[PDB]
Order: sequence, then structure tokens, then C-alpha cells
Amino acid sequence: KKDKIVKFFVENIKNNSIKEKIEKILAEFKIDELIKKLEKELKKGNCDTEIFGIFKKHYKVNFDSKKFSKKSDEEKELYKIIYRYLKGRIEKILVNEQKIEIEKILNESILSEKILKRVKQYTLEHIMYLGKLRHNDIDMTTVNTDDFSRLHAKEELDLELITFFASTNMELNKIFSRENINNDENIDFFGGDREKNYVLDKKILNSKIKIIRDLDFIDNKNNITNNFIRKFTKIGTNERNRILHAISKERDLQGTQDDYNKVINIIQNLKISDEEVSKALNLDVVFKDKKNIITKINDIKISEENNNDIKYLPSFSKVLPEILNLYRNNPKNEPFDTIETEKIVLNALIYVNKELYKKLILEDDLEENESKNIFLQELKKTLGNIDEIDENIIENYYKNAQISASKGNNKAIKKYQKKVIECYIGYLRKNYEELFDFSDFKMNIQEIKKQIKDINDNKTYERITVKTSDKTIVINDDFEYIISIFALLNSNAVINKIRNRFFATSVWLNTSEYQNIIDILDEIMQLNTLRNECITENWNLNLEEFIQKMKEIEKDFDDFKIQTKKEIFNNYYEDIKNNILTEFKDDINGCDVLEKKLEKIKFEIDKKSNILQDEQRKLSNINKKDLKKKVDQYIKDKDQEIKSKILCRIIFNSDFLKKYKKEIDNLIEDMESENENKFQEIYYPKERKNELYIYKKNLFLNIGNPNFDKIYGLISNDIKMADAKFLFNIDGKNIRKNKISEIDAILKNLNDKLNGYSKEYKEKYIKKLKENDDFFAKNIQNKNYKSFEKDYNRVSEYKKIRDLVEFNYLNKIESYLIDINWKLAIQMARFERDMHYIVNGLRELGIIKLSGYNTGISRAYPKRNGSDGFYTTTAYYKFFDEESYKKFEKICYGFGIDLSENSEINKPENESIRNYISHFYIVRNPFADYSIAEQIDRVSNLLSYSTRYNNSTYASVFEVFKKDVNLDYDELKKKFKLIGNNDILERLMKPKKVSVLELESYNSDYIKNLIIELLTKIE
Repeated sequence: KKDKIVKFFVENIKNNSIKEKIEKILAEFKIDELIKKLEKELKKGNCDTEIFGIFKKHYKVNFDSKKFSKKSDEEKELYKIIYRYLKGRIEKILVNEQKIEIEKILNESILSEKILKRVKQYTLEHIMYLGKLRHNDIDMTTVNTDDFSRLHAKEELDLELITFFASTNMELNKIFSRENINNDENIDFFGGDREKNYVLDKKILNSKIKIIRDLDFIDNKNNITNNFIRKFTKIGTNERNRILHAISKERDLQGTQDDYNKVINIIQNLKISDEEVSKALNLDVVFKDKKNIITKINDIKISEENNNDIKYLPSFSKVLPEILNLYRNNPKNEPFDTIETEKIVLNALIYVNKELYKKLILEDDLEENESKNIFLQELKKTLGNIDEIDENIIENYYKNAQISASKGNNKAIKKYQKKVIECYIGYLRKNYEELFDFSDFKMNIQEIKKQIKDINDNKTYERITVKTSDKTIVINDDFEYIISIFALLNSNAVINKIRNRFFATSVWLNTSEYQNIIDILDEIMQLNTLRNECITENWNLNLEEFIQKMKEIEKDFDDFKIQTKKEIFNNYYEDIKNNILTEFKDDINGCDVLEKKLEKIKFEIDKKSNILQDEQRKLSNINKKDLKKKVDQYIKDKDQEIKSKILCRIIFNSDFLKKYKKEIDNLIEDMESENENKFQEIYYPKERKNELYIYKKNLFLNIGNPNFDKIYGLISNDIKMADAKFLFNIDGKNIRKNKISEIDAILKNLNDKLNGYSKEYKEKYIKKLKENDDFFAKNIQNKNYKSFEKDYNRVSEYKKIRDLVEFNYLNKIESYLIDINWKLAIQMARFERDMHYIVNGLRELGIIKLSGYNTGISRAYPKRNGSDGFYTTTAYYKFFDEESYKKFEKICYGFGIDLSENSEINKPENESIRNYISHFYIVRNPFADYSIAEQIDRVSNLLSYSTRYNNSTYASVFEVFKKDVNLDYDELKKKFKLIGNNDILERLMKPKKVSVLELESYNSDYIKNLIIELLTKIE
């Protein structure tokens, strides 16, 4: 303590007396004197630092600032940090001697201003340090230096999670709204803020709402159910509080669900997949030149059990690269035509293994268990020594290794997993080496054609299938329960940002608690993309738009939620009845006609009792197996029928589609009589908008963003104007077969020229750039840049048009708005986290009186609710007397944290910076009222209270663009403001940077123009 020296400062900091006291300590130093003493250039130079420290002469020698004392412990620290900072200015002085700054001054007026902050940073850091400790229960007496780095990964994680609450909160406001008026119109479930009604909002898009009715969050009269407020909100409000506060404690004692509602989630994760054969969009049937082998995978069989089948061993994500690696690792096969179409082969390959892994472990002993072995027997054999095969090695071994993991050696858990992965690759190469065998086949299109041929063959392709077992998801916690709901209401781009943080926090703590929710998150992601990849493309298919719009208009007439097998049996009774009576020829069914109810009998649950019948005998001849296999069959054919209803409705909308049909034409239609051949085979086929319009994938998915009419605007005119001849006139078409691959091909090989980097990269360039020519990439006259750069500029120009045409720019902008808002939302949740460190820190120094705690309020600092009960009714820290609040606020106002209510965090609604970002308006209502550069500035100024948050956000935001443009990481260190002037400030980001020769790259410029246009636009 130390603990005191902070307390002294606050009394002064609030009272505006440190500034005078800081200024006077500088006059005594004495600051003016030194520069005359050494300033004019430092000597010959010379310019040797050694000559300093004159300062000791300056301060020793102050002269000595008198004898030590009498200032007492407290004022010596001000002189101590000033000497520290005056060294810093003198540390800056000699940055001129080696450059091209100038050299000039440290005028007193400036120095105090810089110094005031260092003092303010000094005490605020310690306050939050005591705050950070107390908040989480940490002990100052014994604290590890490990226990921090194990805490930095939770404190780091908590922000990505808290924002996951904020983004979900947004997704429910898109489908719900206040029943009756309030001061602030955006509901805050997890507030908790539990209330009436609330009530529904426009009944579309029906993607979210099917989820929200699937879980019983709506009584399909569309009146929010009781479970919504009793569970969903009441859990999230508890779980969101566990995070904001640091709560280590048992899970609110017991919690819902009683595992009957865990199943409500799991059934959702099942019924968002498609039949093993709804899915040939992978174009498995094209395997074509092979193979029965797919057929071989199905035949082996497996069963469900109480526990421990494929549970302990690593999740698939970890064997994904090596199964991916081995096909690539072999050179047996050669590079495909650019993918695009290379992917289609790979995606089938990845999919197959995902199932192959799943089969092998659920496998029961097969036949006599020979020859080659069931996969576990062989795993167990590797783990055991010779003659010790069998027994429960896997169940025990993982547990042994958690005990091994528990001890602290952080590679223990990981070592076991790496042992299983490697065995699988060994298990796969011996038994299924052929599987990766490749002809491969025609490169593309011609490879296509076929893919096409199966299509329009309504009669069977005949398409192959992979026997699809069914999923065993499990939710052990309540924490794994809402995260699984939250992902069922968010974007893939939003799930992926928290999934990769669940994973990144796993490797940091070396723990694996989060390993199951990852797999659930990795699960939900993959079921969405297949459904956006399978259904849209050549499924229902775009074509004959004017006609297809009619069909979906007909599809309008009552559909709601996913529906129980017995609930299906009651609803289609006469149809099931009539279908059974037409299958049983004996006049026994005459009795069975009327008494079919009761005599057969949520998810089936089928049986024939059969009782409540009295004529068993007449009824009896029918038998049992043949009837409970011919209803159970029937519901199999009237539960996929309503599943394809899910696809026609939902993903395809009559209103969604029209927007596509309208939007394209504005690009197509002529500006005069002229008949525009261009956009032929690009938007439409040969016939004329007659019409067929080819699927442009990036347009459909982004329709009804909504709205994107602000996003499409940045690309609307640039598309129409561009001379899109990419297919024509065969000058170009060959450009794709050879030129894009060839030019692209040439560079990477060149790319691989390093090593050596130092001057083979520099030297080789000069030889091809400047002298004669060399033919390393021999066919094209490599080097002879006159013949290459000219060659390059033609492949650059074609690609640049193709990103405009294919609406690819619709995605970068839609993902800039997600990425930019997220990394700003994290700061707002970081600021509220930092608030708890200040209030616990101040109280711990006795500077502030707190009464008690107000669980379920979340916010650390009181908002001025009307009128006079705001210090206790509205905050977590009840704060005692009002005077205790007014002191708290002045201290905060001492730093850059105002709680005043004039500006800028408690501004009405949406004026507030915090409200605009935390409710996620940058992505849902971009370009209105406030720019994006204006908001990035407002965030950082709010976080200017700590010196280590300096330029924190400006860099956090700009790594979004790190892949599309090359940043100027040395311009991110000066002091700048984006929104206020400085449109020519970037500079910060400069054009990409394509390849080893510093080839310009296409599109590098546009994105720089687009990334900027995004930041300043305001409508």
C-alpha cells in the first residue's frame, strides 16, 4: 500500500488539485532549464545518449529537490512517475537522432497534459486490478501467474459470449415486439425484463418462426407460450448473469429442463436434416467411374444403446484434416479445373467420411469378427499390450487421461486424442485405400453435363444413397442448452465466431469442457449449409420464374410446425384408414374399419393392444406385424411429404423470388431498342428472358437481407455498366479453360520459389523483370513481362467483372456489417465488464459505500430512472446514500467515464452509442442517421479512460478487411479520428498485395473503394 497512494490521488483527482500540484512539481524540476542545457542538437553529434543523464545533474542536483522528505510517501510518487515520464520524453528525444522527426521540445504546457494521464492511468489500473480480483473471488495473498492466464481466457471468452446474447436478443426483436409502449422500444429478454405480452411481428420470414414454433414457444394461434417466459428468458437471464458477474456456484441449484425439454432441442437438430437421399446435390451419383465402395459402407450395421458408444473419443473435427490430408497427400491424382468445380468432388469426399467415422464406432461385432476387425477391437488392441485385447479400454482410458489431464500436464488429454486419430487413418488406409482412388474424370462442365443428365431424369438416375442412421445429440448442462437454442436463431457467420472462440478457449486452458457444445455448434452449421446448398441450387430449381412464382403462390394455405408421429396419425386418419382397408382383402377389416381407433396404439409409440375392442376374433385374422408395418410405413410417406413442404415454403417464397426476377431485369433490359447479347448465359440462357434465368447463387441467398436495397445499392450500377462477355466469344471461353488456370498456375510455382527469401526472391525477380528472358514456366514466355503483365491484366480484368456479375460483392458487404458490428459490440460488453472492476475496486479502498447486491440487474452502474430511487432500484451495487453515488460519479467523471445523462452513454434510445451497437443496428439498419466511421470513433472515445485501450478499437475493426486489403500497421499507431474529417486518412489500408512479384491483383482497388464507401455512407 500503495493501496493508500491511490486513495490520495482520487481525492485530488476529483477536486481538480492534482493538476495544479503536477504543474508545480514540474516548475521545481526544473523543466525549462534543461533544454537550454542540452537542446540544440545534443552536440557534434555525437548525439550519443551516454552524455545523458544530465538529468541526475538536473535532479540530483535538483539540487536534490531538497533532502528526502518532507513530502512523505505520497508526493514522492508524483516526482517518481514524472521522472519516469520525463525519461519517456527524453526517450522520445533520441528518436530524432536516428532519423525524420525534428528534435524540438517538451514545453511545460504540454508535459503536464501528458503527465496528468499517466497519473490517471496509474490509479485507474490499480482500481480495476483490485476490482478484477474481488469481482471473481481471486485471492491477492496467493495468486499464481498461471491462474491469471487461465482467467484471461475466461475474461476474453466472456465477451464473445455476452455479444452472442446481444446478437440473439436482436434476432428475437426481428420476430417480436412490445405489446404496449415503453420508454425504450427494444425488448431485452435476458434483462430479464420479463413482461407482457409480448406479441408477434408480421409472421415472416418463416425461418426463425418455424424454430420458435418447433420449440413450444408459440401456441399456434400465435400467442407466445408460457414456456418462453418461464424457461427461455428465465434461463438466459440467469445464464447471462452468471457470465457478467463472475459466478462460480452450482447451477442455480436445479434448473429446467428436466431433460424433457433438452429433447425439444435435439429433435430440432434432427429434423433440420434431409433424407440420406434428399441429398444427392453432393452429386454422389456422379462418382460415375466408381464405385461399389459407397455401397460397401452401408452394409455393416449398428445400434443405439444406453451409453458410451462413440462418446469418449475425439469429435470428428479433429480427424477432418487428416482424412482431407491423405487424398491430397497422395500425388496419385492431378490438379482439377479451378474449383468452383474442384469443390464438388471434395465435398462429396468429406461428407462420406463424416458418415464413415460415425458408422465405425457404433459398429457392433460384425459377422464372426473376422477377418479384418471391427474398428474398436483394433483400437483397443493398440492401446493394450499383446494378448490384452478386449475389455473396456476406451471408457477407462479417457477417464484415466482426464485424471492425467487433471493433474496439470496440459498435453495429456491431447496426447490420447492424437493416439485415436492416427489409428483411424491407419484403420482407413488398410481397409479403404481404394476409396480415394481417382480416375479422376473430365475436369468440368463436360464433367458437368452429366451432373445435368441425372437432373431432368425424374425417373431414377438411378441415384445412389448412403444409409443414414440418426443423430444422438446430448445436452448435459443448461449452459449447453441455450447455446444450442441461440445458434438455432442466429446466422452461421455468428455461430462460427463463438464456436471458434469455444475452440480457441479449449486449447488455451487445455481443458475440453466446451468440446461437446462445439460439436453441437459444428452440427447446426453443417445442417444449414447443406440446406442452402442442396435445396436452392438444382433442387426445386430456379427456372421458369414467372411459372414457379405461381406454384409457390398455390403453396399458400396453412402449414406450421414439426409434428409428432402420433399427431400425424390422428390428422390423416381417413387416408391412413382407407389405405389399410385397401390393403386387407379379408372381410375381417369390416369390423376393423370402425374400430381402427383405440385398436392401434408421442413419437410412436405404436402398438396394437388390442383392447377396448371386443370382437378380437373378427379383428384377429389381420395379424400384427403386417399392420404396424403398414402405418408406420404410411407415416413415413406423409412425414417426408410435409418435409418437402418445409423446403417449398420457407426457403422459397413467392415474394422472395419476385425480388430476384425483378432485380435481374433492371440489369438485363435494354436502354434502347438494342438487343443486348451480353448477360447471355450469365443471367439467362440463350432464350431471351423468355424466360429462364440461371441461378446466381449469391443473389438469392441475400434477398430480403432485409432490406439489402441499401447494400445492393453500392453494386447496383457497377454491375449494369460492366461489359460482361466472360462466356463470349471464345476468345474468353478458352481464357477459362487454360488462361485462368495457366496464369494462376504459373504464379504459385513461382510463389514456392522461396527459399531462399533474403535475395533469391529479390534476385530472381530482377533476372526475369530486367534481363533477356528465361523459360522456367516455359510455354508462356515467362519473364518478358511485356508478354506476361499483358497476359496478367487480361486474367485480372475477367475476374473483376465476374465478381460484379455473380453478385459476390453482396456477401463481403453483408459480412463486413456482421464482423464490424460484432467487434464493436464486444467493446460495449467490455466497457460494461470494466464497470464492475471500477465499482468493486473503489469500494475495496473504502472510497465508496455499498449497501448490498441486486441479483438479476446485470448492469454495474445505475441509470437515472425517474426519479429518486435510481441508485438502489436500478443497479447491481445498491450504493447507500445518494452522496455515495454523486462521489462515485465524480470519480468516474475524473476519468473519461461520464454517467451524467447529457452525453454519451445514457442518451435517450439509439442516440446512445451503447444502444446502437449492442442492439446490432449496424447490420440490420446500415447507412441511416449515423455513419459506420462515426460509430467506430464514438466507441473508441468512450474507451479512452484507460491508456491501454488506446487505439484499441481502430485496429480491432480493421482486421475485418485484413484479407481483402493490405493494412498499414504502422499508420495504426498515430493518433487519428475517422469520422471527423480524415476521409483521406486511409492510407490506413492500402491496396492488396497479390503475389511474389507484387502483382497488383484484381479487385484490390475496388474493395478499398467499397470498404471505404461502406464506412462513410450515411443516408
